Amino acid sequence: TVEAPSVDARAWILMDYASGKVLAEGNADEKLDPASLTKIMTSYVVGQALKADKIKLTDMVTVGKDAWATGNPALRGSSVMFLKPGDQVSVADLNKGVIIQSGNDACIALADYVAGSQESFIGLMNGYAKKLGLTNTTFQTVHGLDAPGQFSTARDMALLGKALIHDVPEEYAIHKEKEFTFNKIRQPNRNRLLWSSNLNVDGMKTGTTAGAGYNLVASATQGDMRLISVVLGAKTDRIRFNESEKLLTWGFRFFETVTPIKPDATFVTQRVWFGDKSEVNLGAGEAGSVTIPRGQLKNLKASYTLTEPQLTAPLKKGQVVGTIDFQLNGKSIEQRPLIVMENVEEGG
Ligand SMILES: OC[C@H]1O[C@@](CO)(O[C@H]2O[C@H](CO)[C@@H](O)[C@H](O)[C@H]2O)[C@@H](O)[C@@H]1O
Ligand SMILES: OC[C@H]1O[C@@](CO)(O[C@H]2O[C@H](CO)[C@@H](O)[C@H](O)[C@H]2O)[C@@H](O)[C@@H]1O
Repeated sequence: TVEAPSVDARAWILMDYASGKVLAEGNADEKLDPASLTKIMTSYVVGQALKADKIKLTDMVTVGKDAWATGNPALRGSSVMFLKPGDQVSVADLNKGVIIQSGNDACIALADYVAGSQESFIGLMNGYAKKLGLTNTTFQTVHGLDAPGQFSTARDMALLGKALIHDVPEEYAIHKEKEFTFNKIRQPNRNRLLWSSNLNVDGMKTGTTAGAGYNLVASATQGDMRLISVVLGAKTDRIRFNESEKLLTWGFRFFETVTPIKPDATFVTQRVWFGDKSEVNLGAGEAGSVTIPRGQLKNLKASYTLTEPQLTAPLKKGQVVGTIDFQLNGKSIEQRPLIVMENVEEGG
């Protein structure tokens, strides 16, 4: 144990990026208004579109009556690039507008361009959400402005932040940009934690709900280590940031992340029956990292248990056949799926 900090907010969570270890949490599954943190998913989808080369940063997109702070009523009052219909804008510029400025018009223009329509784009957002295991998240807009059935949780936001960083790292990299210039005016990132001297913060997204208070998804690094924090429903902007700051600081100070089973490493080699190979490598795959109190590597010990006494073909790469137990001081602290590292087909 290490005593978890008190957190002056509605919900929060602190997650290690490599291990997935939840170091601290309160109300982490309470459904709440995500607001602009919705834009994290918006950007996830745009990032996937770019990575798949379905769109390019240099592409020019035409703005529709859609994306007009005016002839779209819901845009009024909201943060905005000030696009007008007929404008020709860079994907790159819109992408930065979503990310750095949280332009709600940028959101609409890009979604129309990626998916044809807002409804199709929202379909993509909720598609990934299910894929990623965001069991308590449903999106109802491209920008995160007020809608009836729209919620997330601190836990789902962290999982989503983790996927952004992992799956579309070129899209994540834009989130640390302190400003960008559009129409000759510089637009600042409203993530004040980017300016923190006591942390290396490089993301991610701020949000401010109807009544519930102030939100932040943040991620930071320190040596080999990366943490993600979510704070939902802080009462002030200031508390929003310092609670996030103090969670992150606590996690790095007192914990380390280590990787006793590297991806693509063999943990056990086991006999297989009735296959075109007599033996097969088993490992952890990507799941091979654990977050433990500092100083405790010395005392970390890994064990395996197979779920069947004897392994039979056919086997596929990624299949689970047992259990990695991670033990600490001879007490059991984590368990992970023991996976097949190579296909082996039934003999012939
Ligand atoms: O958004 C593209 C737009 O930004 C500028 C600077 O205003 O380019 C910056 O961002 C580019 C990536 O999108 C970088 O390639 C470039 O080095 C950087 O200056 C404009 O040049 C561009 O129109
Ligand atoms: O991390 C807080 C630490 O950094 C300083 C500047 O060195 O404040 C920066 O970060 C704050 C939020 O973390 C911002 O509110 C502030 O505007 C920014 O300069 C110090 O004030 C503080 O000790």
